[PDB]
Amino acid sequence: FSMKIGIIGAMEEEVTLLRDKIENRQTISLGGCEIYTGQLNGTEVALLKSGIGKVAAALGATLLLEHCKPDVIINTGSAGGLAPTLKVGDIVVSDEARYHDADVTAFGYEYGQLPGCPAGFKADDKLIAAAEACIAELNLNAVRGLIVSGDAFINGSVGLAKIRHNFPQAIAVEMEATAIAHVCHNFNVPFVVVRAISDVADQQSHLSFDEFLAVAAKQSSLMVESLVQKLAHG
Amino acid sequence: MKIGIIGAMEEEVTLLRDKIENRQTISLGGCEIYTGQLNGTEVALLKSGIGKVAAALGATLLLEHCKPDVIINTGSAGGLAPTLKVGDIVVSDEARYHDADVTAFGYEYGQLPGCPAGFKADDKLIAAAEACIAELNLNAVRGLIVSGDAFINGSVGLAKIRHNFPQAIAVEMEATAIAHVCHNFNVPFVVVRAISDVADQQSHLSFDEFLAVAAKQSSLMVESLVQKLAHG
Ligand SMILES: Nc1ncnc2c(CN3C[C@H](CSc4ccc(Cl)cc4)[C@@H](O)C3)c[nH]c12
Ligand SMILES: Nc1ncnc2c(CN3C[C@H](CSc4ccc(Cl)cc4)[C@@H](O)C3)c[nH]c12
Repeated sequence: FSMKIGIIGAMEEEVTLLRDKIENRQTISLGGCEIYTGQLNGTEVALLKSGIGKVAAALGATLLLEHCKPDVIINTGSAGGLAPTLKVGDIVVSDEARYHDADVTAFGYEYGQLPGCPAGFKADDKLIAAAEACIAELNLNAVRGLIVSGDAFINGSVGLAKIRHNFPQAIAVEMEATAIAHVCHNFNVPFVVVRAISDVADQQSHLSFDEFLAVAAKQSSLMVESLVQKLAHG
Repeated sequence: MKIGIIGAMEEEVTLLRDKIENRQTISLGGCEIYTGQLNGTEVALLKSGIGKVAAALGATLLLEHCKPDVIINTGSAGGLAPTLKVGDIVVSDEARYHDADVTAFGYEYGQLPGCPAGFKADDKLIAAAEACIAELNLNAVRGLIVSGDAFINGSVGLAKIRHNFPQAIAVEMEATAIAHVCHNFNVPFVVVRAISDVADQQSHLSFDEFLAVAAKQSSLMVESLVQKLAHG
C-alpha cells in the first residue's frame, strides 16, 4: 500500500482515458507539461502528459521523477508496428529501448548509442512479466522486444528502410520511449513501455494513424490500467 | 543576476569549472552542476553529457535547482558557414533540430509538434556576445545553429543538413534541446560555441585535433560575456 506508479503519455489523446479514471485528481502544471495525480482504482499514480518527441519526453520525465518520485515508470501510447505479426490495436511491450536516430559511429560508438549511455536501455524484468500476465488475462495479441525511438514520424521510404536495416529486431517505433528510458536509467528507476499499434510505419502510416490513434490509445490505456492493478496487488 | 552555463563534454566545461570560486558541486541524474562565482558573478555551470536527451534532463535540473536568469550554451561545434575556421566563434540567433521530421502531418521540417519551428535566442545576449567578439578581435558568425543526435562527418548526413538548412552556420548535438527546455520555462538563452571541425569527411580527425582549441575559445568568450552582462 505504499507504491506510487508513474505513467507517461506524449499526446493528450494518449493520456486522456487514464486521466478520466483518476480519483481525487489534481493537476500539476510546470515546464509546459501537466502531471495528474490521484488514484487509479485505488493505487496512487502520477500521470504525465509530456508532449511530443525526445526532448519533451526527457524534460517531462525529469519533472515527474523530481516532483513525484514514482517507484516505477510505465510509458503508454501508440506506436508504429514493425514486427510482421502485428496488427492495428495489438500491444507492444519493451524488452529494451534504443534511439534509432543517434549516430556517433565516427568515434566507434555502436549505432544508436550516445556517448555516456549504454547502447540500449533494458526495461525492468518484473514489469515486463506483469505486463505479459495482463496480456494473457485480457486475451490480447502482443509482441515483446526492442522498441526504437526518434524525433521522426515514420512514414515509409528511407526512414523505414533505415530502421529495418539498423535494427532488424525492432518490433515497433515511436518518439519518446527511449528518452524516458534514458532519464529513468540516470535516476535508477525501473521502466516498461506498454504501447499499442496505430499504424505500421509505411507510406500510409499518417492515414492509418489518423484512423486508429484512438484504438491504440484505448488498447494501451486498458493494458496500463490492468498493469497498475496487478503491480499494486498481484 | 545568476548566469546559467551548460556544456556537454567534461572538456567543454573544465576550464570554466577551474575558474569558479566559492565552488560547490550538485550531483544529480547523472549530471553535475558547479555553483559559485566566475570573476565575481554568480553562475551555475552544468555538465550535461552528450546529445539531446542528456542536455534536456540536465537543463531541466539546472533551471529547477538553480533558477538562473539566463542560459549560455558553451562548447565546440561543426562549422557550416564558409568564412569559419577552426577556433572561430558561432553565436546563435536561433536553434532548430535538423533531425526532427513530422512533415507527414505538415509541420515544418525540423519542427516538433507543440514547439515553434525554431527557438529564437535572446537579442540582448546576442548583442553582448557580439560586443565581446569585437573587443577580443575574434572572427565569428551569427546565425542558425542546428542540433541532432549525430556527429556529422560529411557524406549523406551533411548533405541532408545543407538541403534542409542552407542557412545553418554550425551543427552540434545539444543547443536546440537546451533552447526548447528554456522555451518551456520562459528563460532567455544564447549559444556561444567555437569551431572544432567543419562536419565533413575528416571532421573526426579535426575534432581529435582541435576540440581543446574550441573548448578554450568558447570558454574564454563565455567568461567575457558573463563579465559583460553582469558588469557592463
Ligand atoms: N509511425 C510512427 N512513427 C513515430 N511515432 C509513432 C507513434 C507514437 N507517437 C504518436 C505521435 C506521432 S507525431 C504527432 C502527430 C500529430 C500530433 Cl497532433 C502530435 C504528434 C508521437 O508522439 C509519437 C505512432 N506511430 C508512429
Ligand atoms: N561535427 C559535429 N557534429 C555534431 N556535433 C559536433 C560538435 C559539438 N559536440 C561535441 C560532441 C561530439 S560527439 C562526442 C565524441 C566523443 C566524446 Cl568522448 C563525446 C562526444 C557532442 O557533445 C556535440 C563538434 N563537432 C560536431
